[PDB]
Order: sequence, then C-alpha cells, then structure tokens
Amino acid sequence: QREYYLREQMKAIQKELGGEDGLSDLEALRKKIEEVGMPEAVKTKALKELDRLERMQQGSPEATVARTYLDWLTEVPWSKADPEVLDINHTRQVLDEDHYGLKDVKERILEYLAVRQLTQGLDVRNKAPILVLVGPPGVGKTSLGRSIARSMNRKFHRISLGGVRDEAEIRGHRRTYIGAMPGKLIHAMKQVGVINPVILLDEIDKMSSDWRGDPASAMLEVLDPEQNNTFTDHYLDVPYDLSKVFFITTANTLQTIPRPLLDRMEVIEIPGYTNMEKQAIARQYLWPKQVRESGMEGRIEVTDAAILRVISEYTREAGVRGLERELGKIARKGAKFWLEGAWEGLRTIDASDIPTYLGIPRYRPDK
Amino acid sequence: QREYYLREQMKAIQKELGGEDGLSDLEALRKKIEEVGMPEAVKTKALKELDRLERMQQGSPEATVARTYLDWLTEVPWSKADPEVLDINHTRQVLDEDHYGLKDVKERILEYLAVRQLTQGLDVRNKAPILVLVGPPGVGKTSLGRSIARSMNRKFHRISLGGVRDEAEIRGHRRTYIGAMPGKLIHAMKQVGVINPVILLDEIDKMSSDWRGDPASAMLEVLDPEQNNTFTDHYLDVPYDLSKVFFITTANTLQTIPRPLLDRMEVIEIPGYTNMEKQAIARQYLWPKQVRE
Amino acid sequence: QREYYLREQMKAIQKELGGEDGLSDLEALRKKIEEVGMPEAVKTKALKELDRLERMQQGSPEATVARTYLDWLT
Ligand SMILES: Nc1ncnc2c1ncn2[C@@H]1O[C@H](COP(=O)(O)OP(=O)(O)OP(O)(O)=S)[C@@H](O)[C@H]1O
Ligand SMILES: Nc1ncnc2c1ncn2[C@@H]1O[C@H](COP(=O)(O)OP(=O)(O)OP(O)(O)=S)[C@@H](O)[C@H]1O
Repeated sequence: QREYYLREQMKAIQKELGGEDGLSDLEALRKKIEEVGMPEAVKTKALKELDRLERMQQGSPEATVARTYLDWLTEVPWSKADPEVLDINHTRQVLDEDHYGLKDVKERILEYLAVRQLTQGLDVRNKAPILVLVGPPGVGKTSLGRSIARSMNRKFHRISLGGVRDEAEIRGHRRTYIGAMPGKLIHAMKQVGVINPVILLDEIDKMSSDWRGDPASAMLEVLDPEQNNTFTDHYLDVPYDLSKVFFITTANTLQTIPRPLLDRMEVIEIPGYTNMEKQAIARQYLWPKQVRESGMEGRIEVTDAAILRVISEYTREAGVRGLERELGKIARKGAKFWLEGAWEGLRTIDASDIPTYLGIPRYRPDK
Repeated sequence: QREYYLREQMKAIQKELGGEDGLSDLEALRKKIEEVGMPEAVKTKALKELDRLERMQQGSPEATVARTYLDWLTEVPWSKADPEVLDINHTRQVLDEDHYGLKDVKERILEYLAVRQLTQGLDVRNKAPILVLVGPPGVGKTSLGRSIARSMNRKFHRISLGGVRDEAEIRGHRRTYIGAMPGKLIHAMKQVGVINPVILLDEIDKMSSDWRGDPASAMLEVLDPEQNNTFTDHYLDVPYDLSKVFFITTANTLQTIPRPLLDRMEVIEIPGYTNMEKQAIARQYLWPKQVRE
Repeated sequence: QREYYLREQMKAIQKELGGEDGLSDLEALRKKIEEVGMPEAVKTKALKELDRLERMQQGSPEATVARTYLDWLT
C-alpha cells in the first residue's frame, strides 16, 4: 500500500504535469518493451534506464536522447523469425525460374539447406556459410541474391560497400554525441522484420581505408562465427546476436580482399558463359524483356541463327550486358521502322538481316 | 535575476505575440511532406522525424540537424517530371542547328523518342540510357550535352569529374559529423527541379584511384542499370530513384576506366573529322562566330 | 516556479523510493574487496566511492560509472 500510494501521488503530479503525454509515454514504451523479446539483462538495463527519463517539460536534451535510444531498443527484432522450408524440391523450382545454368551455387544452397533439417542437437544454425561469389563483370552475381532470398522464403536487404572509407558505417557513434545513430547493420536488421534474413554485401573487395580507421577491421567482427553471437556497436550498448543471418558477398578478384576475411569465407568461382549458355539466356530471359520495354510486343521476332550471329560477330565478353544492349538496339530500330511505316503480322529477323539493324560486324568469325 | 527577466520578456512578447510567429514553418513542413511525392517508408520516416523535432528544446544543437534533414527531404524531387514524347521532326531540326554531322548520336536520340512514343500508356519499365562518348580532344563531346538537353526540352546539369579523389563527393557524410551535407548527385537533383534531367559527367576517365581514395568504386552504384532504383548516399538514409535520369559521360580513352564501370555504359565512338567535314564546320559555325566576336 | 517546486518534490519522492535500488550500490564492493587478496592501498582506492554518494541520483553524466568501475576493479 505504501509504494502504491506513493506511486499514486507520482501519477497525480504527473497527471497535472502531463498533457496526455508525459502520461501515455510509458504505455507506449512498455507495450513496446513487454511485447517484443527480450533477453533479461537487456530488459533490466532498459528498465533501470526508463525510470530515469523524468526530465522533460522544461527540458530536455537529456530526454530526447534517452527516448530515442529506447525507440531504437524496442523495434530491432529480438527472437522473431520466419518458418523454415520443408521442401528442397520447391527451392529448386524457384531457383530455376530466375536464372539459367549456375549449377554450383544452386547445389551449394540446396546442400546447406538440407544439412539444416537433419541436425537436431544443434551445432549448425550457429554456422551459416559466409559465402563469397567471385567473377567477371557481366555474370549474374548481384541479381542472384534476391532469387536465393525468394526461394527460401526469407527477407532480403542489400548493402553496398563500394567506396566506404569510414568506420561508424559498420559500427555507430556513441549516443553522447549530438546526432549519433547506429550503423548499416542495425539499420538493415530494423528494416527487415525478422532475425534471419539474407544480406548481400555487394563489393567487398572495394572498401577503402583511412587514417582514422579501417572498415575491414569492423567487418571482421561481423563475419566471424565466434564473435557475431555478441556483436556490439557503439550506439546500442547491449550485445546483439547475428549468425541467424545468411551473408552473401560478391567480388571481382580475390587479390584485394584482406587476409583475415579470406580465411573465413567459402569461395565459389563463376567462370563466364559459353555460346550455348548465352543463347539460352538470350532466348528465355533477355529478348522478352527488351521486347516489352520498347513497345514492340507481337510485332517483331528474332530467330536462333540470328542470336548466334549477334553473339559471335558483335560481342566478345564473359558476361551478358553487351548482348542485351545489342538486343535492345534491335528493338529500338524496330520501333523506328514501325513508326515510319507500319506492317501487319510479325516481322521475323533472320540472320541475313542483322547488318540492317546493327551495322557492319565488328569481329570476323574463325573458319 | 535581471537577465532572467529579459529572457522571459523576450520569449513572451516574441514567440507568443500571436501574429508574427512560427505558425508557418512546422505546420507548412507538415503539409508539405504529404504533398510532394513520396514513398510510404520515406513518408513514415519523415513524419516520425518531424514528431521527434516537435518536442525538442528551443535552440538547439540538435534541432538544426533535424530541420536541415527535413528540408533536404522536402525539397529533393519525388515524382515530378517534365514531359516525354515530343514531335520527332522538331527535335531533329533543333539538333541539326547546333552541330554538323554526328549521325550516330542523333539517331540514338531519335530512336529513344520513337520508343517513348510507342510505349505511351502502357505499364512497362522505363529506363533512361547511360552513354559514354569517346574521341579525340577537339571533337564536340562536351558541347553535345546541353544541345541534347535543349532538343528534348529537359533540364540540364553538368558535373565535372577528373582529378576528384574524394569519395565524399559521390555520397555524403553521416550527418552526425558537424557540417555534413549530401553528395554531388543529390545536390544536382536538387538544383534541377525534376526526376528526369540530363546530367553530364565530364571526363570520367580521369578520376584518381589508389588504395586510399577511390571514387570510381562508388560510381558503380549510381550507374548500375537495374540497381539504381535504390541509391543510398550517406546523408539521406532513404533509397533514392536514379533510373529516369539520362546520364551522358565523356572520355577520350577507354583504358583508364575500370572494367566494372566500363561494362555498365553504352559506348559511342566519335572518330574525328575529315577535310570536307572541317570545311563545312568552318563555313557554317566557326567563321560567323569569329566574325561576330 | 510551480513546476520547479513540483519537479523537486517528485525528485524527493523518487530518491526516497530508491532504497536498495539506488541505495545499496556498495555492498558488492564489501562482498568482493574484503575477501582474500587486496592490499591496503587497494582498500584506499577501492573505498573511494562510498562517500562520493549524493551524485548518482542527482543528474548525472557520471552516475552509472560507479558500477562499471567496481565491476572492473574488484
Ligand atoms: N543465368 C542468367 N540468367 C538470366 N539473367 C542473367 C543470368 N546471368 C546474368 N543475368 C543477368 O545479367 C545482368 C547483370 O548481372 P549482375 O549480377 O547485375 O552483374 P554483376 O554480377 O553484379 O557483376 P558486377 O556487379 O558488374 S562485378 C542481370 O540483369 C541478370 O539478370
Ligand atoms: N561537329 C561540330 N559542329 C560544330 N561545332 C563543333 C563540332 N565539333 C566541335 N565543335 C565545336 O568545338 C568546340 C570544342 O568542343 P568541345 O566539346 O569543347 O570539345 P571536347 O571534346 O569537349 O574537348 P575535350 O578535351 O575532350 S573536354 C566547341 O565550340 C564546339 O561547338
């Protein structure tokens, strides 16, 4: 009765002090606290904190730090996941809808997805592969992340490490500063609603160092499967649990990745396509896209011999960006010729009609 | 006590005079957020930041950061465009009165406009081209930029690369840092009022790259032909759409461009003029200008 | 001056509800510094925080550094 009557007096004085807020402030933040999570030390630290913002209303810069720290602390997911997959026959069907070929990456995903069923007595969910995909520029390394996320029914988020020179892009700044915010990883874990997404780190061989810091030293702490159980940035004081996260990183060469990161990654090399692989990719992915995006759908059509003519005589490369630029050129000039004088039915571009659209061939074929 | 008395007089008769007060700033910002654009995640972000701002101390070392951030969010463009499909003969007549010859670039622009006429009213993806123009040092590579922009009635902006070694020119800073502000691309999209300008990136093959300082790797995100739906600099913490903007870049050799950056761009050779072309250019463009001046 | 009076009376009530919460920030130190071990200079430098008392419920920017200092020291 004594603690309750004193808390009644607190409620009364705050009632004349509050204006529906200062009053509905906690039932905001404690439905936020008691609904999600949480680990016990983090909850006790947050509750030994939450009392101590009796400081606004003639103030404060003290309350606008603490309440936003509690806002960041109650919207990052604590132990809330998505259901695991039950067919490895459905994952294969979804992976074959988006890309042609690429048997090594697809089989490696199916292997590490079939290991995760058979293990009860758990050593495996602590170790998802830190996977790195290495290859020449036109091959589908970046567009393969979203398909892997869709086939396992998991959430996706891409982080681009292109020219990052700054620590506190990985970690944060401590909340004693003015505009302190957490890093990219806590922000990505907030955007994704769950604790087990797929995260793509786009060019990891391209990070820059600096005199003040080096983000590779911070990226070691994230991709280490002995430290990311207790990952801690500078904004959130509490340790945070990664390693439910499935990381995929992509790269052009291995020679400029730092040495403490190469030894903790499994490397899959992607070599570049042959001409039959490029002809299949062209026919069932690249030509319908370029026909749709130019308006000429149902009015023009290319044959297989013409696709071989384009591949052999107008491009040489490992990937497929130049091939889709040539096919888009055929679509643009088809639109131009239609808009001059229309025809009916569909015009069929045969292999002796390619220099009408593309010009003089660039490479002479071997014979 | 006297300076406290001054404090309370000034706060009273200033910010509670009634008429000449800050009715307009926060509430006009409130109504401005829900008019221009914007995507729903960005709008939720902006409204939560505004509600965070409306409880801060009068001052302030932290309210300036939030108000500057909301100003940058509200005056960058979201879904506003000067119009597409035009008359094609009128644009070829405008293109022919600024430059002699150069048939490949003119045909690329005209068949872009043909595609814009045929896809009018459909529900298909619209992606703007990304070109590089390669040639010897005197040919009209830079001069085609505002001519192509004036032909299609679009806004023009010119970023000069070359010598640039700082990565904080492409993206920005975190805005925890004190005088932070976004990169050149968001600033260029702010100067232009629309979401589809023509932006000239001039001498792209002269960016200076080493093991500390590499802005040519940050350009891989801005010129990616299907991942610049979501371009994130470090100042704005939202993904920004750079897929409608017509990029034209200029170079005079292809050897000092990195290979992943070269592979994202469509290359147009501009070879160098003959003697008959030089005589026509001198009769129609160079000698009347040098006579007038 | 009304709300100043109200903040100060509620802060009075708040530190009189801080018994064994804000009070008893010492007794882990009596548990672990009078054990086997610590020399007398460590007794001097370790009991440095008992009569620096009335500053953790008052503010502070340096309030919770006491549990940090003790949990790292003893
Ligand atoms: N097997 C494939 N089937 C279908 N499309 C493919 C295939 N391989 C590549 N592509 C397409 O190729 C395009 C370019 O692929 P990207 O992954 O974006 O290139 P990249 O792998 O990121 O390499 P970088 O970033 O230049 S080092 C995308 O539009 C993919 O859809
Ligand atoms: N075909 C042309 N017709 C008319 N004027 C031209 C033509 N080619 C070049 N010029 C003029 O030549 C001048 C120089 O052109 P610029 O575009 O500045 O050359 P540039 O290619 O930009 O040089 P750099 O070294 O590569 S930046 C301008 O005044 C142009 O108007």
